[PDB]
Amino acid sequence: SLPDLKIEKLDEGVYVHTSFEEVNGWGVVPKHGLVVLVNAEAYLIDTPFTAKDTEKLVTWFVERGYKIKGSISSHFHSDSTGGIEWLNSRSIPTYASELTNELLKKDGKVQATNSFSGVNYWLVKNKIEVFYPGPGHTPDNVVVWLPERKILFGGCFIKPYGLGNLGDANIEAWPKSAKLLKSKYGKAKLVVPGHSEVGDASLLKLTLEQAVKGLNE
Ligand SMILES: [Zn+2]
Ligand SMILES: [Zn+2]
Repeated sequence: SLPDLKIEKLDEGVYVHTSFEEVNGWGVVPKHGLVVLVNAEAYLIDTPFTAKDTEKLVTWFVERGYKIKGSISSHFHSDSTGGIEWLNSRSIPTYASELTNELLKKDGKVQATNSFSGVNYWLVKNKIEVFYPGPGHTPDNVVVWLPERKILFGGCFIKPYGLGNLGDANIEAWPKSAKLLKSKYGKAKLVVPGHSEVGDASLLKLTLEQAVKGLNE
């Protein structure tokens, strides 16, 4: 019996959703995503692990007068993509990078309906920016920038306390990717990691340090 899905307002037009998975390796793991409001429309930044929690998340927003316009998954792991099957089945548009969709296809997983490539991709012009810093936590990890609030969703790329599971990681590339990310979004007010507490721009520096330290060893 996992903890309940949580939805908490972070800032004007921005909510953090927290869902939980059981893992023999630590135990129960929280995963943070966002919901971003754009004029009575809602965008999912990462899905919960499960169809059920994705449905609970959509319904919470639909019952408050928001149309779910889309989801974007920051990387191929189930903690960002677990909801894509359900969203596709409800004809809610799903987004992931060409790299993410290729990794989903390789692993026998259902793909996002819409894909993008390049360093920069606007999901919503001037409101929701996707940035590819390069390989790190996974080959495909992207971040999501909300320029109006200076909020960065770093997702599972942001690892200020330790790099965690290296199974899909590029330890050689991560320091370069993290250097690029810190340069691009050094002015971030809020950085939202995948698996630890919301913080300021310092999580970018801490991530860089862990990536450097991880490569050295
Ligand atoms: Zn991951
Ligand atoms: Zn993760």
